[PDB]
Amino acid sequence: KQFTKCELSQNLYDIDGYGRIALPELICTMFHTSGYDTQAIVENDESTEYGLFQISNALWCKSSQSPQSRNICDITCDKFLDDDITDDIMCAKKILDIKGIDYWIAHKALCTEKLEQWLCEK
Ligand SMILES: [Ca+2]
Repeated sequence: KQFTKCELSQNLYDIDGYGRIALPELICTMFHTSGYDTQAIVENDESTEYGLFQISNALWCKSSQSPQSRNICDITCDKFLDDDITDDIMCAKKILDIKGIDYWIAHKALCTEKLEQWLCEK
């Protein structure tokens, strides 16, 4: 499932100021990250990143591809490919708590200027 900008900001409302992050900032980031597609799958070196949040199996979830993964979010990477982004969000919170938003390269890159384009309400 692909989200529209507003449908997502909607579902992620209670994330604003979460860890001193700005919603628009985070929306901007997801856009460049997966284009808001829940089924986004990206193979990197050996490893892969999954879902809207493109959370890596090198460290965050468990995949047969990287048995040695620390599986910090303690979940199978397959859970990041369904139409329920709840679990995804819990993993995302975990990343934010431990790593920070710089886990996502698009942040520093393009989402710290004109986050205007990233607001919705109507
Ligand atoms: Ca999910």
